[PDB]
Amino acid sequence: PPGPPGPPGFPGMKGHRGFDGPPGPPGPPG
Amino acid sequence: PPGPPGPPGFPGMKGHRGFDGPPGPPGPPG
Amino acid sequence: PPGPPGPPGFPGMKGHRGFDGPPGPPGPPG
Repeated sequence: PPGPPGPPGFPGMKGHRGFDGPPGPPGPPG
Repeated sequence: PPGPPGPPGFPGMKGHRGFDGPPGPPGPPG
Repeated sequence: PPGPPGPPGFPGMKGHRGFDGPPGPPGPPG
């Protein structure tokens, strides 16, 4: 008959790098 | 008679994209 | 009669945080 289950599969690959952050806010009025 | 354990499972799915970077620092005062 | 595949691998790690955003622009002169 069939044997028992095999081992876990491989862990998934790490995801893509996040997008760069937005520009900071305008500085205060002069 | 029972055969051997089975093979590894399927890999995990790829991770999601990282978080957006933080905003940059305020610009200089005007 | 090797057995079935095992369980799915671990879900992948989330990606690296994005890089910091650029400095903001100078404030208004006014």
